[PDB]
Amino acid sequence: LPPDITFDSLALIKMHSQSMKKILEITLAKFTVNLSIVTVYRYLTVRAYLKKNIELELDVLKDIYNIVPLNEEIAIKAAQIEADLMRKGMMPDIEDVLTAATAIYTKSLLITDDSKRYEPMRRFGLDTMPLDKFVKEVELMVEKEL
Amino acid sequence: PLPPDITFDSLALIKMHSQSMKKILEITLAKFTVNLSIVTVYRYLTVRAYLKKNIELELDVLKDIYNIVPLNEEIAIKAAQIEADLMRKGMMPDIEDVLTAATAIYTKSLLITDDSKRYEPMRRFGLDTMPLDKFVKEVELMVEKEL
Amino acid sequence: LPPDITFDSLALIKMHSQSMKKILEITLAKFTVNLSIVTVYRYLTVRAYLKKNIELELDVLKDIYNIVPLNEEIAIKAAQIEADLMRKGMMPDIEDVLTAATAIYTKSLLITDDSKRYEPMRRFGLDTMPLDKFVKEVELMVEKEL
Amino acid sequence: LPPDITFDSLALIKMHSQSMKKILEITLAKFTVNLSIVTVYRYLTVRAYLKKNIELELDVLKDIYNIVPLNEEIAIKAAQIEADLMRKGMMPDIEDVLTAATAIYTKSLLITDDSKRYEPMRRFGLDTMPLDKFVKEVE
Repeated sequence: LPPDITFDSLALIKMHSQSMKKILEITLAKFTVNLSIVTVYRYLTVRAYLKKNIELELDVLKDIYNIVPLNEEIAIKAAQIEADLMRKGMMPDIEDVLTAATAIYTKSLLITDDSKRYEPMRRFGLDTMPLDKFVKEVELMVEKEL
Repeated sequence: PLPPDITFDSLALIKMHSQSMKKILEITLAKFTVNLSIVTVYRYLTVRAYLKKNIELELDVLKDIYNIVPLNEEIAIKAAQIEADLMRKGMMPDIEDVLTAATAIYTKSLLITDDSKRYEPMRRFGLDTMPLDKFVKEVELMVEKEL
Repeated sequence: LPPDITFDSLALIKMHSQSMKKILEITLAKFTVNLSIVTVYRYLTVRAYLKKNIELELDVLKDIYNIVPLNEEIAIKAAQIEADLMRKGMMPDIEDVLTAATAIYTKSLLITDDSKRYEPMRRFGLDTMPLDKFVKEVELMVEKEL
Repeated sequence: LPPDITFDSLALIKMHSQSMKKILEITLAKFTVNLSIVTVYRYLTVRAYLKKNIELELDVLKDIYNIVPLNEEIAIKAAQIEADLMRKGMMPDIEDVLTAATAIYTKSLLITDDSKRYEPMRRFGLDTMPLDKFVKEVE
C-alpha cells in the first residue's frame, strides 16, 4: 500500500523473472523502489557469476530503482538491531540486519519471500510483506482501478 | 608526503580501541590515513551496543578520526566481481570479508588483521595485508626511532 | 578517487613535465596506472622526436606503470565500440578507440584534457575525468596533509 | 619468395573475398602469415559494423593466422619510425606505422594494395610487395 517499497535479494530475483514481468510493470508505475546497496551487491554477484556486464546491468538497475548506499545512519540502526537480537539469544544474518536497517531508514515496506527471519526486527519499526501477498495486492489494485 | 593508507577489520579495530592500545592508536592516527569500511564500523558498533555503550556518541568520535568509507555502487561492483570470481573457483566467502577486502582494494589500503590467512584468496585481486602484531611492533619502532 | 586510472598520450606528456613532478610522484604512490601500449607508443614518439633515449625511458615506464598490450580481448571491444560509433555516422580516431577500449577492459578512469573527444564512448562503460580536475584533487590532498 | 608474409587491412579483406578463395588456399599452405593485432582489430571493426559475431570471426582468424600483439619492442620501433618520418616533414597514419613496425619485427614481406604510402618506411627495413604482383606470383 505505501509509496515506498524495497525487496531483499531473492524477491528481487523473482521480480526479474519472465513470469513476474507484468507485476513488475505495474510495480514501477505505482511504487518507489528503494534497494539496499547490499541487495544490489548480492544481485550483481550472481549476475557477474553468470558472466554478465555488471557495470551495464547496474546502469539498468539505477534507471528503475533507487539504490541506497550503506551510510553512518543505517550502520547505527543496524548495530542497535543486531545488539538487541544478540541480547535476546539470536544469530541474525548480516545481510538481513543491513537490509532491515536500510528499509527502516528509507521508511520502505520490505517485500520478501521469507518474512519470518525479519520478524525479530518488527519491534524496531520494520514493515514487511510476503512476495506472494504483494503480487496479489498489485493485481487487486488493477481490478480496483487504482 | 602523503601518509600510507591503511585499514582494519572489525576484530582488529576493537583491539586498536582497547585501553592497552591507546598510545598505539594515537600514533597510528598521526602517521597513517585510516580508511574504514562502513561495514567494519557497523560490526564494531554492534560490539559497543552489546556492551550498552553510547554508539551515537562513539560514532561521532570515529567519524572524526577515521575516513569512513560508505558502501557505494563502485565498491559493490568491485565486491560482486571479487566474490563471483571466488565462487567460479569453489569458494563461498563471508560477506564481511568480501566487502572489507573490496573496500581496501578500492581505497588501496593495507589491511591490518589478526587473520591474514582468511584474506589470502583475495591477494590475486590486489588486496595487501599485514598481521596486527607486526604492524603494532612497527608503529612502536617508528616512535622509538623518532624519540 | 578510484584505485585504477589511466592517461591518454597528451595527458601523459604533461604528467611527466617538470611542473608536474610532485603530482606525478603522488599519483604513483596513491594509484595504479594502467597504460595502453598505444598510449605508450605515442608518448615515446614525442620523446624520440625530441632526440631522447626511448629504450631507457621505456624501461622506467615499465616499472612504474602497468603497460597493457593490445591483445585479442581488447581488439574485440575496440571493434564493437568503433562499429557501433560508425553505425551512428561517427568516424572516431584509432588512438581514442584503442585508449578507450583498454580503459574499459582495465576498469581505469581515463584522465584527459579532452573529455568531449571521449564522450561518445561513455555508453560503453568508459569513465573519464579532466586532467585539470584530477591535478587539483591531488594538490588538495597535499595541501590538507602539509 | 619468403616464407614469412603479412597483409594490411584492405589486402586482408580482398584475400578473404570470393574471387580470392583459391589464392588464399595456396597462400595458407605455402606461407606463414603474421598478422598485426591492429590489422585484426580493423578487420573485426568492419565485420561488427555488418553485425557479424566477431568472437566467431576472431576464432577463424586465430586458427589460420599468426596474430601478433602490439608489444614493447614494436612500440619502440613504431615510435622511432614515426618520429623520424615526422622530422622529415611527414605525418604517417598510426595504423600504417604500427603495421610496418610489426612487419619489420616479424621480418614479414608486407603485401598491400597501396605500396607507395609505405615507401618512407623501406629505409627502416620494411619489405613490401603489391597484392596484384603477389597474386600473379602465387598462381
